[PDB]
Amino acid sequence: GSDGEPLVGGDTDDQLQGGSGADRLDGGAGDDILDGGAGRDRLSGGAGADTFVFSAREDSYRTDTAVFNDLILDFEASEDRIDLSALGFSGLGDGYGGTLLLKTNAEGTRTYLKSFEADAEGRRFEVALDGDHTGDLSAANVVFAATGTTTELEVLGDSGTQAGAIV
Repeated sequence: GSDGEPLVGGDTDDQLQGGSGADRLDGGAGDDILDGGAGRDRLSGGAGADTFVFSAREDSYRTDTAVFNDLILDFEASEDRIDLSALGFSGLGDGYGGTLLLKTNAEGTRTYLKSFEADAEGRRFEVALDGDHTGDLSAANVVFAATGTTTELEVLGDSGTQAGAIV
């Protein structure tokens, strides 16, 4: 059941990876970069502004007889970030022919999305995020993914790269 090589240790900045199998990597406290790897694994950066690196070199999809879905733990959108430049397009739709689809569990605590999936017998890419604080991501919570500048001034009272107001 709970077996393999869990790596609990990252108190000084570096890069930590699970690789593959059953490897629960947990840094602990930092501004470190972590990667859950292939297989069916779980990751938690720790209490910090961690960088959840994902590059789907090892990750692909889950199937009916083999789930290799990544499971992100104790996510804090106020600090945690994610390297999703090559994973997850910018044009939503349904996760089909170059589209993306997101969904939330009953309480919204868990955000489940699919970056380019197929048929239920072919292969379906699906990830599992287990939130604790804010279960929402934005332009800061994710890598810039070679985006443009933000020399914008389209706010009333405050400033920021996201138009909005409170009335």
